[PDB]
Order: sequence, then structure tokens, then C-alpha cells
Amino acid sequence: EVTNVMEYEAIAKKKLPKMVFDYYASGAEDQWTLAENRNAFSRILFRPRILIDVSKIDMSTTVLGFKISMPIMIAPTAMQKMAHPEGEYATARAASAAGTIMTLSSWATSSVEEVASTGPGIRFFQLYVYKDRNVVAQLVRRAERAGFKAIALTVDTPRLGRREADIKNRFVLPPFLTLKNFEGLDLGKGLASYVAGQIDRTLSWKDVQWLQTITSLPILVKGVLTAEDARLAVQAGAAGIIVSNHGARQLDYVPSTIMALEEVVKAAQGRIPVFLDGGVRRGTDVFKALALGASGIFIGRPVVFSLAAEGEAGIKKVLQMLRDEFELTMALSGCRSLNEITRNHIVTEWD
Amino acid sequence: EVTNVMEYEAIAKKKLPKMVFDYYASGAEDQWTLAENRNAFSRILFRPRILIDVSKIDMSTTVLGFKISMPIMIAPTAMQKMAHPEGEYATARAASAAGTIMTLSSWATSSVEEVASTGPGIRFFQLYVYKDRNVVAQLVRRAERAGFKAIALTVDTPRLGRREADIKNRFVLPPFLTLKNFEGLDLGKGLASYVAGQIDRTLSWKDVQWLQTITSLPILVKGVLTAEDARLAVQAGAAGIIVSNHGARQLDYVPSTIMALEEVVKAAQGRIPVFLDGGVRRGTDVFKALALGASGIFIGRPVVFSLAAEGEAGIKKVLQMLRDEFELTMALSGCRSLNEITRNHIVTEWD
Amino acid sequence: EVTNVMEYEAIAKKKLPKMVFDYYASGAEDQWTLAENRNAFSRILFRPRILIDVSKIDMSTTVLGFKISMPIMIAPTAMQKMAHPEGEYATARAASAAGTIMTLSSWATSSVEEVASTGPGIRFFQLYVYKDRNVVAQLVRRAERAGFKAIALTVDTPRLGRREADIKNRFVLPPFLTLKNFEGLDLGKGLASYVAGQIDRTLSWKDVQWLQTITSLPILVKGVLTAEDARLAVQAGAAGIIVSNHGARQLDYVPSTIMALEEVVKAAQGRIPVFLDGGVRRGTDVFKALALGASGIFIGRPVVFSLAAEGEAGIKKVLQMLRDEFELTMALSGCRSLNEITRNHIVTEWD
Amino acid sequence: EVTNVMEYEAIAKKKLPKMVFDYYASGAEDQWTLAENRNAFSRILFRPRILIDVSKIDMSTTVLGFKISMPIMIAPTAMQKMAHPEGEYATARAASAAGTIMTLSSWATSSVEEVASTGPGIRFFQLYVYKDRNVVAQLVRRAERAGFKAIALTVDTPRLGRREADIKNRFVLPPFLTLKNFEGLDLGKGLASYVAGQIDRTLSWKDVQWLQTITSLPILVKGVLTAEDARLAVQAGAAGIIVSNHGARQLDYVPSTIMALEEVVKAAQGRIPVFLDGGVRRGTDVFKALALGASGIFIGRPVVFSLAAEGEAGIKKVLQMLRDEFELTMALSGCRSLNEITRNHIVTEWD
Ligand SMILES: Cc1cc2nc3c(=O)[nH]c(=O)nc-3n(C[C@H](O)[C@H](O)[C@H](O)COP(=O)(O)O)c2cc1C
Ligand SMILES: Cc1cc2nc3c(=O)[nH]c(=O)nc-3n(C[C@H](O)[C@H](O)[C@H](O)COP(=O)(O)O)c2cc1C
Ligand SMILES: Cc1cc2nc3c(=O)[nH]c(=O)nc-3n(C[C@H](O)[C@H](O)[C@H](O)COP(=O)(O)O)c2cc1C
Ligand SMILES: Cc1cc2nc3c(=O)[nH]c(=O)nc-3n(C[C@H](O)[C@H](O)[C@H](O)COP(=O)(O)O)c2cc1C
Repeated sequence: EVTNVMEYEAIAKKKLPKMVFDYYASGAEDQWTLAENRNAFSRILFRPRILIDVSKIDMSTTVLGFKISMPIMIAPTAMQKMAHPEGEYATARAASAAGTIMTLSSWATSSVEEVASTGPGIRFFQLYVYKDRNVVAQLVRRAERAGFKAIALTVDTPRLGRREADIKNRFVLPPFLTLKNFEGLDLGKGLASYVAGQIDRTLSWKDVQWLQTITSLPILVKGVLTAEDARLAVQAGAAGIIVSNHGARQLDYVPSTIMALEEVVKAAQGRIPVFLDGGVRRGTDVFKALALGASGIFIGRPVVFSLAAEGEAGIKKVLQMLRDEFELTMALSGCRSLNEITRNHIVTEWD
Repeated sequence: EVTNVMEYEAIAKKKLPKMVFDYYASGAEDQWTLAENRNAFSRILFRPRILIDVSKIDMSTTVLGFKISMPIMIAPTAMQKMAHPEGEYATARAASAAGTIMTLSSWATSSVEEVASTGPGIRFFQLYVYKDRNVVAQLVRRAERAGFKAIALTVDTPRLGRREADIKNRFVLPPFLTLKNFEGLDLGKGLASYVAGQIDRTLSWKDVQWLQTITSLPILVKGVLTAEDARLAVQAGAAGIIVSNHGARQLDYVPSTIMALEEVVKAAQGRIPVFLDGGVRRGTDVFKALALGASGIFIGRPVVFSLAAEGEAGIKKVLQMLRDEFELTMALSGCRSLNEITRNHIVTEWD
Repeated sequence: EVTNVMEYEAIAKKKLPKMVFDYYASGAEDQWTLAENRNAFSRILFRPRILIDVSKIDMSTTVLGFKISMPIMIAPTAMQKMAHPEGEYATARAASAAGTIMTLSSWATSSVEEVASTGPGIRFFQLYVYKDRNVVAQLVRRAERAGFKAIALTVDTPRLGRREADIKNRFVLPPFLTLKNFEGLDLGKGLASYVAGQIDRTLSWKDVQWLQTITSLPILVKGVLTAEDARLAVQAGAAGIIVSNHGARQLDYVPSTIMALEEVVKAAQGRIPVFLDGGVRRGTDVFKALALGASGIFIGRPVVFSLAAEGEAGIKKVLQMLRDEFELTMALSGCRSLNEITRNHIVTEWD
Repeated sequence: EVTNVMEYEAIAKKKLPKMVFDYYASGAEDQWTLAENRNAFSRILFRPRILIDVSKIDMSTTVLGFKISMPIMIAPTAMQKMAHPEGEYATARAASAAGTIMTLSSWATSSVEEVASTGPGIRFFQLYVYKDRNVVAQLVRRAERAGFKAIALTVDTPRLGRREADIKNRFVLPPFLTLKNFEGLDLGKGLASYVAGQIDRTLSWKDVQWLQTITSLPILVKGVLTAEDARLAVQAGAAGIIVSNHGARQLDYVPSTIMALEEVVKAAQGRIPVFLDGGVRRGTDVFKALALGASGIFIGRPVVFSLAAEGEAGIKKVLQMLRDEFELTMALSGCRSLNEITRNHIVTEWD
């Protein structure tokens, strides 16, 4: 009997082949930030208010115009068909059924349209401004046609972080899986090898402004841990900021997103929504993020680990667990809406 | 040979069935606060005064008018007949013999009158303002008739905390045990299932004020970790405040009651007594609580664990150990009365 | 090959019977302060000065008028003949040979005169102001006749701390050992049982002043962790203060003597010398104590553990190791005398 | 597959004889500072700037006039032929090929000229001002003739630190190895025993000034952890300061060089370059050192451990790994030159 979200990592570690579990579970180098992404939540306590009528909890929120059932969303991860045959189809169905947003990786094993064919649902598309700006365009288009509503642009990955497990595992994408967003596209004449060499080391904020010249979809600038870049993201025309450290997969010894969050929220000055991912496993984590000023969180690994465990039902139970846990956190904190989740409902180390 | 209170948990873990030990030992979720309830005592040091005549130690105190032999009382816990055949009878006899107060859970396996039939003793009755306000009335009445002197109203449990062991253990109350306070009552036509669905998610402070319209017994508002609600408890007409985090069984990542205590004591402004429970195992813990300004502490789990171990004699030895340990702490601190236990006799992390 | 002092504890644990090792090694309750006595040294760093001629290191000091070869002395411990047949004879010979002071416990297995018969040496006598003030007198006399030069009066032990190992081990003094300072004395008509019941719970500072009416020997008030009592010790007529926590054997959760030291040194205002014991195993510990303002340290357990290990040679090597280690600490810190050991040569957590 | 620098320690521990691994791996006493040299890097986080064109990273720097490919250099270590037959030859070839500086120990198993015969390369010579000032002269000369460009004078070793493993291992230099810098020199009529007795306990800053009377080569004063001595090093005529704690091999409980670094950099006031060694294993460590104001770092043990592992190729891969890791740290921090590595790119505990 699985009772918390973290237990799916343990199950996925048993069930998956080492190189796949590692590929997902990996953080950069000595995985300090990966641990810190979890540990830092445990250095924030609650300051609950009691004896408040919490019989009607509303955790529903609006994200870039779209109403969703909870401030708990799915972050993009690569190649989900290594975890489970359905892969991103199951994620889409689960995310649609949960009434929340799913971000799809450009490195997904299922295309935007494949995911869209599972049924209606609000979905964002994770991108890099790759070197081949025509390929970036095609992807964007492909996403717009598939009914995707925003672009989570990765901005902390001019180069890939050193996840040493992969080198030690000789990590190769399995035989019958492809990066389906790049299939059928004009690449200018191995696809994983292609996209890896396509990650652009030269990106500036002008390239974020450029991304806005090829799509009218709101741009979530994804991977901002500093108030300095939080400011620049607003000025660059970002629809929102995801305080992400790429699941601690890029630069290690970068702060946890929870430490980083409040600096970014304040720097954004309410001009745009500030989301978080990295180390959210508990409903208490969701709350803490929101009390620090986040507009909602994404989960990455729990989706792939639970997908690996129980398929769609695994992702269903992760969203449901986080939901129930978060509703209970709200109840036991005295919060009947997300607006009622205030800074005074928590205390951090760094107060 | 058992020499400290904590050793009864180890013995109870060996002796009990997993689901019963867990049921009692459980904290909410990743049991962070459960650990913190103990660990936080170890981040408070003593500042003992020496060469004071400590041959006559008086630890006797008065709690809501009633003289007791020590500021160490028994907190309410559910269904003690899972731990040991005698259950709450043994707790009552032990608490009477120790000359201290016992709080009985509404979820006890023995009724208020059953407990009262063991002999004379000062006893409080733990309650929820359940949805069926008529049932709450009957319980209150039943307690008053049984010679119970106060109501510890639980106020941090509009919904039950997620103690995952129970879900993983498929926790069912054993065959011949019942919640005896609810037996013989008009329930308006499984009792554990009933009372679980009776925990009221809608309670406000008006319902605390309502509890005072059906009993003249002093109301200990139980589960206040904030100065904000400490203030509201005074204004609501509480006879006292128990700084409790429900043995870390409700919201996890709530502060330890020892961190929380001093904020609550100060907020109460001496208008009412402020008690503590959660993580008291040592006489040094009792002292530390008292030096932070508590009027006395309750112990929960040590009672059920020692009951599980050695029956009544186990609870006898827990009270006696805590007593002797606390008398010695007082001696070695230079404190010959509870009034002589001052803030300057300790130092915390947070000074 | 034994290379540090701590290694003698490991050897003594192997070699001794459990109840004897425990008796010595025991701290009070959950042995928090016992650990802290060591750990706290590791939260003080050095601020060494380099390129200073350290070819001539003088660690010689004067303690209550007596010149000694180093600020590293032997603290009193009970019944050393449980550790090794020679017991306190070996300690005396070792302490004489090292040119340092040895404090003898009133609970020693060898009398003051027995110890004195090993040869010349500077020695202090540890006392309690026991209930039978005539017995205290006789002991004092006995010490003066044996050529003992000061009284280390224990002042943190109105009652014995709860060292649980002893209760769990059913700790009895071996058959042919006695408390030899009490042998041949008028006890007013088991000796361990006697002296245990003689520890006086009523002592005030007036009884310290009383001790000064029966001896002209300087009184080291032993067991002061507070500036408040450091002040009172000066006013009471103490020749010095030993910042001791009874090897963490009395009140647990009392601060380490190293945290406590600087508060006591400052409170004493240079009027009297302030010594330390508790958790000194390294020459770096000796330095740190001295830089915090101590006039010298005592070691307790290392003496009995090394005695248990290698007899007199064990205590010889402990003193020699601490010495060499301390000379090297002095060299590598830039300190050629104890006067040159300054506060700026260290940094603590609490600066 | 080796993926980080630390993994070479594990391999060297397997491969080497205990006394050799220990000899190298040893820190002083309880190896607190040795751990701290690593651990302290993990208490400094990054504050990366994103979306900066990092396609052209320049980590090239100038050290005492000499252009080198990176701010990552080789610290001197003794007797490298115990690790691997080639020993310091392999280090020289690797350091030449990496386009960085190698410091050679006076206690090397290969002479300055032997090392110089591997091919061209920028190299410093580590010295003690030994008691026999004529021997120091000869060494200096020997280094100048071998094309060595600076003297790293050790200044934290008036006496050797107590590395207990060596005493426990009965550490002897193997049969056919010698301290080749002392071979062929006029010693005034065992060489390891000789040089050990030659370490001068009397050195002052006047002896640093004296070293400058026998060579015009720039003097790196090596082993300064204090602003006080950082100041004195400038005044003494040092070409630079290496904030080193002798790989935590001298005084234990000395601060990590990373804690110490910023105090020394500020005290030097930009008058001379301030380098660091001790606990650099990651490119992130290199960055952190540089952001604290270091002009470049040296690595000691990784060279001998990787030499022990894979010979020259091992040292090649350590330099290459640190390089690649450091280039990536620079990329992911937004730093395209070492000048662009600023204090604001990190945050420590002690800010
Ligand atoms: C296998 C894998 C691949 C990922 N790929 C990307 C990526 O290409 N771009 C990106 O911005 N983030 C990427 N992420 C980061 C996630 O989008 C998300 O920030 C992270 O998983 C959240 O942390 P969590 O795993 O603790 O929930 C990836 C994460 C994983 C586990
Ligand atoms: C099995 C069990 C059931 C409990 N049930 C309740 C309850 O219904 N209401 C309540 O306010 N507290 C409840 N508590 C909390 C205790 O009253 C008390 O606050 C706690 O046990 C004190 O912490 P300790 O166990 O560390 O002594 C329960 C505790 C246990 C162990
Ligand atoms: C077996 C034993 C008995 C002791 N008895 C006494 C005592 O009767 N009075 C006293 O003041 N201190 C007593 N002490 C404390 C020591 O004098 C000394 O303060 C302590 O051993 C120093 O700490 P260390 O063991 O870490 O060196 C005793 C210590 C031990 C280990
Ligand atoms: C075996 C060995 C011998 C060393 N000998 C010396 C020495 O004679 N003089 C000196 O200044 N530093 C000496 N060091 C310190 C190194 O030069 C350097 O400061 C240290 O290795 C850097 O730390 P790291 O090992 O973590 O890289 C020695 C280090 C080792 C491992």
C-alpha cells in the first residue's frame, strides 16, 4: 500500500532498469541540491490557525487565464516511455482527469499531438531555444496546433549539467523510442544526439524576446533562482517565472527553489505569477511554496516514478495524494482558499 | 531493568502487534514533528544554580483549583485496551496513586464512569465538539456524573492527520473493544467509523463558546501553537491552554510544543494557565517546559507504551521515574519549588 | 599502537568488566552533555599565528602557588582499583613524574597517605561537605597530613545524577576494595552505601565558608557553569573555580564546560584562577580551554581508561600525549608561553 | 568509469598499500579540518546568472607573470613514486599538457631537473627554510637551474602535524626511493630522517625576508589562514599567498581554507595574488574559491590518488575533469571570464 508520493521513487528504483531510474532520479554531480530540494522544506515550519471552518476548501486557481482544480501541476521530463509503455499519454490522461496542467518536454517520447489526442486538457510545452531557430519555430507551431496553451522555456541550460550516473551507466535511449516532437520536422537534413548538440550555449534575454516573435503563447521562463534574473524575466516579457533548478540536474550547489522562491516572488513584484518546482512531494510542500508567494507548483520525478510503478493509476494517485495532503494542510493551517495561505502561516530558518 | 521512560516505547514495540504499536506511536506523514517534539528539548540547556539547600523539594502544584503532587499529568490517548486488558483502568489507578491528573479520551476503551469506579482521583475529559452537538452534551454530562473536573477540548483536529502506518496496517479496532463513552448514548440511530465521521470540520471559536453553554466545567483548549490563537483562547473563555501538537499526529511540520510554548505563555499574559504535551520523556523535559512558563505537562504515549509493557505497574513507574527525574532536575538546578523554576535556569537555541 | 588519548576508552571498554567501564564512562541519563563535552571543542577553531620562533615552548604554569610543568592536571575519579590493581598509586606516580597536579577523590580506593607514599608530588583532595561535618574534618586533616595542597570541593552534587548504566548493571564495588579515606575514621558507628547517604542535599555557600573554618588549604569550588555562581564563589572565598559538569554525570543538558568556561572566567574578573575539566582529550582542547581564559585543565576518564589499559604506563602516555599535543598546538598557534595563548588564537560558534 | 575527482581517492585506497594511502590521505589527529576542507564548500551556494552567452568561456589566467590555461594548479606533495613508478614525472607531463602550473615538493621522489627533463612547463618549487640555510640555498639554485619560476615557501610547519596513521602504520619510505632534491647536495656530511630533523622550529618573517636574499624568484608564502599574517606576508615581500592548511595535515581545527580565504584576500588588499588549496575536488569548488577572491587554486591529493590509480592518465583526467567541471560551473553561473566570477555569484553561511 503506497501512502505518500516519495514511495513511488523506491518502487521505480526496484522496477526500472538502473540506467532509466538513474536517468530520471539523477541530479548534477554530488547531488547536493537534489537533497536540498527536499531537505529545505523540512526547515520551514507551519504556524497554523485553528478553529476556522475548513469544511469548504477551495484550492482551485487560475494559471495564465486557465482555471485548474489545484495549484499542483506536472513539470516536463524527458522520454517517459522508458518508465512505462504509455509514457506521456498516461501523464496527459492523469493530468486531464485531475483538472490540472501538464507541461510536456520537447524531449518527450510522445509528440504534442499524441498527448493532445488522449482528450481535452490544459497543457504547456517545454522548450529550449535550440540553435536551429527554425526547429524551435516548428515545435512551437506543433504545440499551438496540438492545443497547448503556454511555453515553459528552459533558461538554466545553456549546457547540460553533469549527471554522472548517465556516464557511469552509458545512458542510451531504448530501441523503439524517439523524441516524437522532432519526428516529422525539418531538421535541415540519432535524434537524442541531435537535440543534445542543439542546446544553444549563446542564449541571451534577447532570445527570450525572440521566442515572443514566433509565438503569442505566454512564455514561462523556466529556471530562475535570483531576484536579478526575476527582474530581467519581467522586463523580457515573461508571462511567468518558474523558480526551478532543473530538478537539481544542471548546476549543483544552486539553492533549493524554496530558499530561492521568496527572493524571486518579491523581485517579480506581483507583475507576473511565480511558480516553483523541485522537491515537492508533500501537500505540506505545496503549502510552504504557496505561503512563500508561489502561484502554484509543478512536480517532475513523482510523475515518472509513479508512471513507472503503476502506469496512469500511479500518476493519478500522486496527483490525488498531493491534492488530499494539500487540502488537509490547508484545513489544518486554517486556509479555505489559496488567498488565505499567507506568509504568517509558515516560519523558515531564514526569517 | 527499565531506567528511563523512553525504554517503554522499545518494549511496547516488541510486545504489541504492529498495527497497535504503530497506531499509538504514529505521527503524521514523514514524522518530522514527532522527532522534533523530542529533539527540541535537547536544544535547550540548563543554567543551574548550585549550593542551594534542595533537601525539601516541593513540586506540588494546583491545576484549575485542584492540588496535585507534581506538574506531570496524563494526556488523553485512544483505545488503551489494545495496549493491555486493563487499559484506562490501570491509567486511572496509576494517576490516582501518583496524585496527579489523568485526561481520558472520548475515544477511550473505558467510559468515564468505568475509570471513575477505580477509586477517587482528579480527571479531565478529552472531547471534540462533534457534529452531533447532542452527543457532545451527553459525553459532557457523562463526564460530570463520573466526577471529571475539566474538559480538554481538542482544537487542532477539524480533520484527522495522515498517520500513514494505519493505512499501511489496515488499522481496525480489535473485536471486543468499543469506544465506551459512546456506548449507551443516543447517537440518533461500527462506532470507530461513526466517531471518525463525527469529527467536525466546521468548528470556530464560537463552538468553543458554545461548549461553555453546555458545561460549567473549565475548558482546556487543547492544541494551540500560536500566540494569535493563544490570545483568541483567552477571549473565547478557555480555562487554560494546552500547547499540544496532538503528539505530532495532525499537521506535520508544525513546531514542537517547546518552541511553541513560550510564544503561547507570553500571549496568554498570565490570564490563564498554559500547559504542554508532546515529547516529554525526561524530568529535564518537564523542567524545561516549566522554565519556558508552562504550568505543567501531560504525557501521552509513555502511558500507553508502559501500560503495554508492565500494565498498571508500567504507568506507575513512568510517573515515578518522571517524578524522581524531575525532583532531581529541580535539585540540580537549585529549584525547591515550581515558582523557583525560572527562565534564567535554561537557555534555548532561540534566545 | 595507541596514538591519541581517546583510544584508551576503546581499550578500557574491551578490557574492563561492563559495570566498571560503564561506572567510569557513564554520563547522566541520555548522555547528552557527555557527548557535548567533546563535541563543543570541535565547534571552536584555531586562528594560528605563523612564522613565530616556537623552538622554546614554555607550558609551565603555577597553580595555587605551586609550579607545574603544564596546565594539564588529573581530575578526581572514584575507586581506581576497579580499573587496575595499582589504582591511584599509579595515578600518583604518573602525575608526580609528569610534574603536574593530581586530584584524589574522597571515593578513591587509595587513601591520601597511600597516594602520598608513592613519592613527592603536588596533590589536591576532592571532597564533599558530607552531612557528618566531623567526617569532613577528618578527611581534610588526613589530606593535610598526607601533604595535599588544596581541596577541590564538589559543589554540583547535592544529590547524585542518574547514571542509568549502573542501575542496569547492578553496580557493586568489588570484594577487596574500600573507600580508603573513610577507613580508620570515626564514622560515629557497606562504606559505599554510607558515603552515598552522606552526600548532603542541604549545602549552601555558607557551608563553603564553613569548609574554610576547618582548613587553611585553598578551596577549589568544583562544578560552576554560571557567571552568577562564579561571582558567588569569589565572594564565598574560593581559591579557584573548576568549571566542571562532573564529567556530565550529574544534571544532563547542562552546558559543556567549554561553552560555560568563558562566562565563568569573565565573571571571576581575574580575582581567582578558573580551571576546566570535562571532554579534554586533545592538546588542541587544552589550548582552546586556555584561550577561553582557563588557568589549566583537569582530565578524569582518560586517567582511569589508560590505567585500565596499560597501568601506570597508560597514565604516563596520556599525560605525555596531551603534553606533546599541547606543545605542538602551541607551536602551530604561535604561542611560546601560556600568556601568549590569547582569545584571538581561537574562534567559537558563539562569537 | 571514473566521473569525478573524488573517485580517485577510493581507487587509490584499494590499490595502494595502507601506509602509502594513509601517508597521503592523512590529516592531523582526528581529521576534522580534512573533512571541513571539503564540507565547507557545500555550505556555499551559487547565485547563478542565466541567459548570458557562455559559448566562449575563457578560464585562462596569469600567475606571477605566466599565462596558464586555467586557475587550477598542482600543489606539492611528498614522494610521489610511492603512488606510481613515474611519480612526479607523470605529474609534470600532465601539468605541462594541461597548460597549468605544478608545484614540486622538496620532499619529492624526483628532483627539480628530473621533472624539468619531461619537457617544457611552468613549475614552482615548494620549500622549507630548513635549519641548514646552505641546503636551502642549494635547493633554490637547483630549482632555478631546472627552470622553476617561483618558490612556494611552507610557513605553517615549524613542526610536523601529528598524522596518527603514520605512527600506527610505522611509515617508512620504500627501498629504492629517495628525496631526489637532497641527493647530490652538500648536506655538511636516512635522508627522510635528515629532512625531518631539518624542519626549522625558529622561523620568523625575517627568514622569509632572508629567503628573498638568496633568490629573485617570487615567493609564494604557503599556509596563511589569518588576515593578520596575510598583512605580514605582504609586508614581508611575498609574491603571493596560498591560503593553505597543509591539506589539514598540521594543526587540526584550523579553519577550512574557504572560510579562511576571504579574510586573507581582503587583508592582502589586491597588493598580491591570493591562492587556495585544501579540499578542491569539484569545478564548483574552484569557482567558489575564485568568487571569494582567490586568484587560482591548487590540488594536492587528487594528483597522487589519480597517479596511484591510472598513472599520468589519472592526473590528466583529474585536470581535465576539474577543467570541464569548472568551465560548466562558469557557463551555468553566467561567467565567461575569471573577471566575471564575482562575489555575488555565491552565498556562504557566513554572509
Ligand atoms: C528526466 C528529467 C528530464 C528533465 N528535462 C528537463 C528539460 O529538458 N528542461 C527543463 O527545463 N527541465 C527539465 N527537468 C526538470 C523538471 O522540468 C522539473 O523542474 C523537476 O523535475 C522538478 O523537480 P522534481 O523532480 O523534484 O519534481 C527534467 C527533469 C527530469 C527528472
Ligand atoms: C493514540 C493516540 C490518540 C490520540 N488522540 C487524541 C485525540 O483524540 N485528541 C487530542 O486532542 N489528542 C490526541 N492525542 C494527543 C495526546 O493527547 C497528547 O497530546 C500526546 O500524546 C502528547 O505527546 P506524547 O505522546 O509525546 O506524550 C492522541 C495521542 C495518541 C498517541
Ligand atoms: C567515575 C567518576 C567518578 C567521579 N566522581 C566525582 C566526585 O565524587 N565529585 C566530583 O566533583 N567529580 C567527580 N567526577 C568528575 C571528575 O572529577 C571530572 O570532573 C571529570 O571526569 C572530567 O571529565 P572527563 O572525564 O571528560 O575528563 C567523577 C568522574 C568519574 C569518571
Ligand atoms: C603527502 C603530502 C605531503 C605534503 N607535504 C607538504 C609540505 O612539505 N609542505 C607544504 O607546505 N604542504 C604540503 N602538503 C600540502 C599540499 O601542498 C596541499 O596544500 C594540499 O594537498 C592541498 O589539499 P588537498 O590535498 O585537499 O588538495 C602535503 C600534502 C600531502 C597530501
